[PDB]
Amino acid sequence: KALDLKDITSGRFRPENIQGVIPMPDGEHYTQMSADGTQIIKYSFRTGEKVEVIFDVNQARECDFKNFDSYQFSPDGDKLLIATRTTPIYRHSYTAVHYIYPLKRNDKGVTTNNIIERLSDGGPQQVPVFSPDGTMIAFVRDNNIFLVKLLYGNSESQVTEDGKQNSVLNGIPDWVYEEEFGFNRALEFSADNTMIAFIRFDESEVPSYSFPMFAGEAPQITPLKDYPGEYTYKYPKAGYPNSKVEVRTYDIKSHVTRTMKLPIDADGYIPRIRFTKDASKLAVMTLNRHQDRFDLYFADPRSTLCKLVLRDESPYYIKENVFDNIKFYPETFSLLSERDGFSHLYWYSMGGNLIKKVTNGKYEVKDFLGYDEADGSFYYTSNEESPLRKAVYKIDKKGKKLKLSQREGTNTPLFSQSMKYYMNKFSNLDTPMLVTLNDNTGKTLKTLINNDQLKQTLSGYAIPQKEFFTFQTTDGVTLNGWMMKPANFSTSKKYPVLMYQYSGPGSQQVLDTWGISWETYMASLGYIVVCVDGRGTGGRGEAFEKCTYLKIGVKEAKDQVETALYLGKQPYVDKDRIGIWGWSYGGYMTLMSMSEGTPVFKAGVAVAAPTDWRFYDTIYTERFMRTPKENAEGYKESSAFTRADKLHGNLLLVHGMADDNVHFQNCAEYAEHLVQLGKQFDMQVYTNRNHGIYGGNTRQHLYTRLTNFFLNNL
Amino acid sequence: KALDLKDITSGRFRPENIQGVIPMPDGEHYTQMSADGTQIIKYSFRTGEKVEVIFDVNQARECDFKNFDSYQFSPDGDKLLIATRTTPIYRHSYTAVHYIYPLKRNDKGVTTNNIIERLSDGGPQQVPVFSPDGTMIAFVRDNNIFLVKLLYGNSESQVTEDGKQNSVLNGIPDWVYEEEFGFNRALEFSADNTMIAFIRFDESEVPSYSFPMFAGEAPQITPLKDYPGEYTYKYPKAGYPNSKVEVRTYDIKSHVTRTMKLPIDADGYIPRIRFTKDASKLAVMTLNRHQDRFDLYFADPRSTLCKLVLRDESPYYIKENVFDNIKFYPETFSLLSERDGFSHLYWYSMGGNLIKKVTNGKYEVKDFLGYDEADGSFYYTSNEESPLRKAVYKIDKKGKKLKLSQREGTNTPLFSQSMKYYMNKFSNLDTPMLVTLNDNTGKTLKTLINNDQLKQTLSGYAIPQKEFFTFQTTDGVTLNGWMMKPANFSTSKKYPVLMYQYSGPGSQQVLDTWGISWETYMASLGYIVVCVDGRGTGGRGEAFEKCTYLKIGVKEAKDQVETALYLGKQPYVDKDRIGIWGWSYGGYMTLMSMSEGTPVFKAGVAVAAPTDWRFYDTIYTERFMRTPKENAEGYKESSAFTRADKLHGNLLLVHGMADDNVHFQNCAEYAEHLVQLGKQFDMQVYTNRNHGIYGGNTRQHLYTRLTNFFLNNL
Ligand SMILES: COc1cc2c(cc1OC)[C@@H](Cc1ccc(Oc3cc(C[C@@H]4c5cc(OC)c(OC)cc5CCN4C)ccc3OC)cc1)N(C)CC2
Ligand SMILES: COc1cc2c(cc1OC)[C@@H](Cc1ccc(Oc3cc(C[C@@H]4c5cc(OC)c(OC)cc5CCN4C)ccc3OC)cc1)N(C)CC2
Repeated sequence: KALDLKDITSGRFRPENIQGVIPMPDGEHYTQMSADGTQIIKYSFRTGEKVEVIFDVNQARECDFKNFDSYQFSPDGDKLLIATRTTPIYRHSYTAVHYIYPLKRNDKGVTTNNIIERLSDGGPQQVPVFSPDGTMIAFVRDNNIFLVKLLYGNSESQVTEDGKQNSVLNGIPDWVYEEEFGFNRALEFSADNTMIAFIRFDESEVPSYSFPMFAGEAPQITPLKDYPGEYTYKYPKAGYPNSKVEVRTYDIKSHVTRTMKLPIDADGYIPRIRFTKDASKLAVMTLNRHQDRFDLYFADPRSTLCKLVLRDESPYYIKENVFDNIKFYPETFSLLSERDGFSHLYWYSMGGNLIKKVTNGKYEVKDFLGYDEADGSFYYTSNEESPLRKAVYKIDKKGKKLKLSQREGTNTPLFSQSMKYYMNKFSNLDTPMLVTLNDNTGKTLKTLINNDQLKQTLSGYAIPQKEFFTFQTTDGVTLNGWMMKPANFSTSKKYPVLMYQYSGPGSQQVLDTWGISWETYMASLGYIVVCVDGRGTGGRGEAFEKCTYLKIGVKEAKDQVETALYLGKQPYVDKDRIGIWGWSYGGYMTLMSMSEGTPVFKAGVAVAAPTDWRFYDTIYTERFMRTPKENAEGYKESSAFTRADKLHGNLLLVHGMADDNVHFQNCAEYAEHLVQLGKQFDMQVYTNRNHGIYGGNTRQHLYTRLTNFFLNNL
Repeated sequence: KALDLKDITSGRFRPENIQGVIPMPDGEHYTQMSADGTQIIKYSFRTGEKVEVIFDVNQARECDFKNFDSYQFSPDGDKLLIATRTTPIYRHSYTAVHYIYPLKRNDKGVTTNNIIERLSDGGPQQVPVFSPDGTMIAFVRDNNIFLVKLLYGNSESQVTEDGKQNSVLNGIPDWVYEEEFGFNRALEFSADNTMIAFIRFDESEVPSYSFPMFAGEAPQITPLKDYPGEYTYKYPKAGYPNSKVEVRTYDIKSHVTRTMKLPIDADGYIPRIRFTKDASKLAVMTLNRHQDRFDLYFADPRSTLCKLVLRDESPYYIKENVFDNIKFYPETFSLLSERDGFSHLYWYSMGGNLIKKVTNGKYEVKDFLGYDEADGSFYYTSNEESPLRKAVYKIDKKGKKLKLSQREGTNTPLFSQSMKYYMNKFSNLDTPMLVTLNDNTGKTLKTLINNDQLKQTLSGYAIPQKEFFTFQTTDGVTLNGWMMKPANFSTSKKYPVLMYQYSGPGSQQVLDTWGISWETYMASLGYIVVCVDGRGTGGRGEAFEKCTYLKIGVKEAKDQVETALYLGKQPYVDKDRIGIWGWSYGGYMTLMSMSEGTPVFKAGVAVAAPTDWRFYDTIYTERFMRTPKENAEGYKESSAFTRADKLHGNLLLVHGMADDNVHFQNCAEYAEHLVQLGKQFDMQVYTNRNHGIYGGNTRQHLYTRLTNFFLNNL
């Protein structure tokens, strides 16, 4: 009956789901890895049937490993690139040891008895990518680009020789690009398999940041058992210099390198490079440093000449979302733009002239899934039904629209190569996970996972239920939230409240989807738990989110206080016992709200909080606030330091000391400012821990601390 | 009527005392620094009379400063060396700008209108030392020795060339020597003013250690306002290499440098050098790495030859207190030795023959004050009366012993240049501070200070009273301690208990001397506060102190546990409500006691605490434990890590992150192990703070947190 935190932090209630699902190039099958990690099995999109195991560790020849982590197909589906020994660097980048496995069928009718081959004789590799004809793979190692010709007995050549750690990176983004522009690779083949193009990052003039490493446990870093070590990398703080970037091309046949004559600002960005279906046109997406002039260029890989193709200006800032929704077809490309105050899908010609605006209306397109070149149709995801919901929609050449999703809540799709079939994951507040196959009309072909077992297990526990709600601020805005009530609820009783939030620009934590979390536990202990996404939050247009431009956190704090006051109006809430917490931007938000000047909170917890935006990185910070030189007062009014003396309530700072995102510096400096103000607070710092704050019993330790802190300060 | 914590932390109740009393060469007078530090004034030992003002900032000529911090008289009495702009480095080293003030009476007959002179036209100087005749001064700057000839224009010469930071130190100890042998100088003139001797420390192959520095506040480290920086220094953890040391002599007339041919162990120590009354005998004191063999060598500054004069072997270790109690007379020198199980005074010929053991008994001689060569009288200090007490004693040429100290308590003496008079600073639990002037025989000639108006101020508040007691552990050992009860105590009521302790090898906290501390405030808040010195502590002989050898902490934790059980038996104590606290070893002893096994402590605070001796430095740690390799089992049995699973009570860890003595690494690693064990606990980390944890509001902040933790955990 009773909910145990250990089961939660353990992931005991984690819904079953298929992992490692990769669409085959055929358009009719998908593959998934086995639970063991010993096999890649090919299943069918139309029926869900298993077809055969295409790869097996205990069946290959020359296969030394016995587990692999991930894999991709060659464009035509006869080779596999299988990744082993995957080792994280940052959130998106990793090294791995890759093997090429051919899928030819042998004299017994199977594909599983073939000879594995190594991608490279040297050390582990990064971001390997097939050429369009499947005959070549480029990867990056030690900040240099290497090319393997598979038609030449995997002949390896070195395409770049300038890379150095903390100086020059070839093909892979630096730290801040990788995190805030969302990518791990800037390395492309041309349509005709004759050129390679890549971004080159001179980061040598970027500041260096370092933090201590100890031995710690889980993992224990044994060489540091007596004397500590450190981590050193380039990380540009707000207003400081970013990497100098250039786009270069390598003529495979002639071994020649060229530098595209790209007329961008000295301090500009080059978030992506993507080769088009034109082998003589390479798309280069550029931003100005204000990040509000998206300039898409087409560059000629030989002439080095670049022609401006499109510009999307915003009165605020372009968002990273947009770049990867730009898919290139033989005659056209796609684009996601908020130019009309909402995220919508524009269809453009390869000459730069608009063709069609495919969507419109007061709602947000979230993803562009693809364009079916057979029936003229567009497939995308959207929140048209509710901001809290996501569904899958089709629009045909004639402009008729059809909602493919069959249930209401959150729908996440994965289409086949041909776009004939797709695999849907559905969830909502009551449905943990419904995985199905579906056709292009959305008709259900088969239910793959339905999670009977989890529900039955849950049916024996007293789980508090979330219900959405809405309320109106004092100046007239309607905000969405959810409330979880303890299981013997009674509006004659008076309850404490824990508010959770994130509140970061463009984010949403109030969604019609399913989770049991630490907040579920708190409610099972007798706490009303609320969450309200306020101003600056996503899903409701550019206006709702970008009201915070140049002065962030202020309006978010005012709406968190608004939520506290609305709840204090309810007869069943005890206004002297509201607490607030959050993580990342949310920890910042706990700070801002608790020191907003209106003394409505009794306790709060700030986990890995930025405290003054001059400590955080260029791309994210500047997108919203500009440089400190240009926006001094905004920095002043957006800083937790400025309003610290008005802090009211008891605080718990929680930070990991090996946080390479929000630096521990934030916590150190803010804590010292609170010590000089004379404010009493509490601390919990975790050794060798990152932004995630995980490792062994770390998370159970952490959530037990939060539970104790709020039980004691109420 | 109510004691305030701000008055404790701001030193409102500090007893009045005298500064800078330096006996003059006359044998009849002393000099002291004026209250405001603008005047150096002469006084008579016999009458207490102000005789004249030697120096006055307001009267001196061409004097740019308005304040000074210290002064050193010339051996002849001709000149004064004034120290201004005193800037600490570590705990005993510092740089200051020094001035030579001539002391010649004018036409008016006064010595207060002469032109002050700079010692060096260059930069700040360290440990400046006079030559016996007073015509020369040696000092250190930038790790190099400099000589100034006063007879010849105050001319400066450079004795040494190879000083490099973090590599070669000349005349000054490296970090660990300064801290654990307790000295700041290794730089001396021969008796005939012809030679300089010094220790040359080569610390190049000593491990570097480093920790982050932020901007902080009070002081704010301004260049670190965006990017942190670091502090780096040499620091060998236990069993790592120490400095390569060697003695050197510089010929003042011929500029020749020689190195003494000294048969010391490759891993041995030279804790001190000292010139004797014979100009051709330099005494070098040497230890082995086990610090259990003390070897006194006499060395020829010109032949480089070295003759072993003395060998003192201890079964445990030699204590530091011997080194500075070796005083050289024309035919004899002094020595303190624990050979007899107690610290006693031995009188040796300058040929190495023992002449006599001057003291005997079951008591310890703490300091050797001197020898009156006129009447063959010895003067020293001792706890003969009680381990809690300290008194001045005389022993004449026939062996008659006479306690000089009139009152019982703690008596601290300062003698005249002739041993014919001495100033006495007396205190005990009921007496804040008596400063008197006394004679050879011990009579009180005058009472300079009685600290009456402090007794006045205090009467107005309810100050809890300390009182001593003893108790017997379950194995017959009797322990000394004090108990402080709240000014409204009733045997009818049950009270909660706060135990303070330090417990480090050789130390005493239960002493008959006066203080108002944080513990006094807790007592005024309703706590019975107890301090108990347990096994391992000083005052009672080598057997009782050094029973902990090779396995530290275990028996000290046992006796704190016994203290808790004994208090729990008392009819007026709530045994479910007892707490423990400490700083340094004291914090380590908080740790060890709270995880001893017998779960008696409800709460506890550990400030700046060590947690595994493999983290701590070479000299201190190896003195009691030897190296981690030789004593692995002892290191494992003494680790706070090894017993961490048995930790009981709520614990607060408090550390300064810039702690250069107990590295914050101790805190990080111990906290991590407690996380992986699932032990909840609290943290308070102080930014940019060292072992003493101070600056701006810091202390007022720290002690408030400690108050609340104990109020909240009872
Ligand atoms: C919803 O809040 C967040 C939203 C957003 C962000 C971070 C957030 O909060 C850290 C960041 C992106 C970002 C995401 C994760 C990040 O570092 C980690 C954080 C956690 C904490 C783990 C978690 C994990 C996530 O996925 C990896 C996540 O995705 C948005 C959110 C959260 C939060 C809760 N949970 C406690 C675990 C592992 C991590 O790296 C291995 C560092 C940065 N951008 C601003 C995008 C929107
Ligand atoms: C009984 O305790 C101690 C004894 C002993 C030690 C340290 C102790 O306790 C930190 C160390 C010597 C030592 C002394 C001080 C040190 O760092 C500082 C600590 C404090 C804290 C200030 C304090 C100050 C002292 O003198 C300076 C002191 O001497 C007995 C004890 C204490 C206590 C706390 N009080 C709150 C203030 C300033 C400091 O450096 C400028 C670092 C090391 N050696 C092993 C000798 C015996």
